[PDB]
Amino acid sequence: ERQKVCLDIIYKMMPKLKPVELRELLNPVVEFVSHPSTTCREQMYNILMWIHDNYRDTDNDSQEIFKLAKDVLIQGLIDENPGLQLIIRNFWSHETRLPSNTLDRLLALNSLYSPKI
Repeated sequence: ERQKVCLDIIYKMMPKLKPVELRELLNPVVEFVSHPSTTCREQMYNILMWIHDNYRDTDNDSQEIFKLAKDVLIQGLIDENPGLQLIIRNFWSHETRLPSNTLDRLLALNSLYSPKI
Protein backbone atom coordinates (compact mmCIF):
# COMPACT_ATOMS: atom_id res chain seq x y z
CA GLU A 1 0.00 0.00 0.00
CA ARG A 2 2.86 2.39 0.78
CA GLN A 3 4.53 1.53 -2.52
CA LYS A 4 1.30 2.14 -4.42
CA VAL A 5 0.56 5.47 -2.76
CA CYS A 6 4.15 6.67 -3.15
CA LEU A 7 4.15 5.78 -6.84
CA ASP A 8 0.80 7.52 -7.30
CA ILE A 9 2.35 10.58 -5.65
CA ILE A 10 5.25 10.41 -8.09
CA TYR A 11 2.87 10.04 -11.03
CA LYS A 12 0.89 13.08 -9.96
CA MET A 13 3.99 15.16 -9.21
CA MET A 14 6.77 14.57 -11.75
CA PRO A 15 6.07 17.46 -14.20
CA LYS A 16 6.69 19.99 -11.43
CA LEU A 17 10.13 18.50 -10.78
CA LYS A 18 13.41 19.25 -12.58
CA PRO A 19 15.93 16.73 -13.98
CA VAL A 20 18.52 17.60 -11.33
CA GLU A 21 16.19 16.40 -8.57
CA LEU A 22 14.59 13.74 -10.78
CA ARG A 23 17.97 11.99 -11.10
CA GLU A 24 18.39 11.38 -7.38
CA LEU A 25 14.66 10.72 -7.07
CA LEU A 26 14.59 7.97 -9.70
CA ASN A 27 17.90 6.42 -8.63
CA PRO A 28 16.17 4.28 -5.93
CA VAL A 29 12.77 4.12 -7.66
CA VAL A 30 13.94 1.59 -10.25
CA GLU A 31 14.75 -0.85 -7.43
CA PHE A 32 11.11 -1.94 -7.34
CA VAL A 33 11.40 -3.89 -10.57
CA SER A 34 10.58 -7.54 -9.85
CA HIS A 35 8.80 -6.43 -6.69
CA PRO A 36 6.25 -9.01 -5.50
CA SER A 37 3.27 -6.96 -6.68
CA THR A 38 2.11 -6.33 -10.23
CA THR A 39 0.49 -3.07 -9.10
CA CYS A 40 3.71 -1.35 -8.06
CA ARG A 41 5.54 -2.58 -11.15
CA GLU A 42 2.72 -1.29 -13.35
CA GLN A 43 2.75 2.10 -11.64
CA MET A 44 6.51 2.49 -11.98
CA TYR A 45 6.18 1.48 -15.63
CA ASN A 46 3.66 4.29 -16.07
CA ILE A 47 6.29 6.54 -14.53
CA LEU A 48 8.83 5.16 -16.99
CA MET A 49 6.75 5.82 -20.10
CA TRP A 50 5.92 9.29 -18.79
CA ILE A 51 9.62 10.03 -18.42
CA HIS A 52 10.60 8.41 -21.71
CA ASP A 53 7.99 10.29 -23.72
CA ASN A 54 8.96 13.49 -21.88
CA TYR A 55 12.70 12.81 -22.25
CA ARG A 56 13.19 11.12 -25.64
CA ASP A 57 14.12 14.54 -27.08
CA THR A 58 20.21 18.93 -24.31
CA ASP A 59 21.44 18.57 -20.74
CA ASN A 60 23.77 15.65 -20.03
CA ASP A 61 22.13 14.71 -16.71
CA SER A 62 18.66 14.59 -18.26
CA GLN A 63 20.13 12.39 -20.99
CA GLU A 64 21.52 10.08 -18.30
CA ILE A 65 18.14 9.92 -16.55
CA PHE A 66 16.38 9.14 -19.82
CA LYS A 67 18.99 6.49 -20.64
CA LEU A 68 18.47 4.84 -17.25
CA ALA A 69 14.71 4.97 -17.78
CA LYS A 70 14.93 3.29 -21.18
CA ASP A 71 17.37 0.74 -19.76
CA VAL A 72 15.03 -0.32 -16.96
CA LEU A 73 12.15 -0.26 -19.45
CA ILE A 74 14.08 -2.79 -21.53
CA GLN A 75 14.57 -4.70 -18.29
CA GLY A 76 10.82 -4.36 -17.86
CA LEU A 77 10.20 -6.11 -21.18
CA ILE A 78 10.26 -9.41 -19.27
CA ASP A 79 7.20 -9.73 -17.03
CA GLU A 80 5.83 -12.64 -15.07
CA ASN A 81 2.42 -11.02 -15.51
CA PRO A 82 1.05 -11.60 -19.03
CA GLY A 83 -0.88 -8.35 -18.64
CA LEU A 84 2.34 -6.44 -18.07
CA GLN A 85 3.75 -8.16 -21.16
CA LEU A 86 0.71 -7.10 -23.18
CA ILE A 87 0.83 -3.49 -22.00
CA ILE A 88 4.57 -3.17 -22.59
CA ARG A 89 4.10 -4.66 -26.06
CA ASN A 90 1.37 -2.10 -26.73
CA PHE A 91 3.70 0.65 -25.53
CA TRP A 92 6.71 -0.37 -27.59
CA SER A 93 4.75 -1.31 -30.72
CA HIS A 94 3.53 2.29 -30.93
CA GLU A 95 4.83 4.43 -33.78
CA THR A 96 6.71 6.83 -31.52
CA ARG A 97 8.32 3.94 -29.65
CA LEU A 98 8.87 1.96 -32.86
CA PRO A 99 8.83 3.35 -36.43
CA SER A 100 6.02 2.06 -38.62
CA ASN A 101 8.43 1.24 -41.44
CA THR A 102 9.68 -2.31 -40.99
CA LEU A 103 13.19 -1.28 -42.05
CA ASP A 104 13.08 1.71 -39.72
CA ARG A 105 11.59 -0.43 -36.95
CA LEU A 106 14.47 -2.88 -37.36
CA LEU A 107 17.02 -0.07 -37.32
CA ALA A 108 15.49 1.41 -34.16
CA LEU A 109 15.30 -1.87 -32.25
CA ASN A 110 18.99 -2.48 -32.97
CA SER A 111 19.80 0.07 -30.28
CA LEU A 112 17.22 -1.62 -28.05
CA TYR A 113 19.13 -4.44 -26.36
CA SER A 114 20.02 -5.74 -22.93
CA PRO A 115 22.53 -8.46 -22.06
CA LYS A 116 19.97 -9.62 -19.49
CA ILE A 117 17.17 -10.00 -22.06
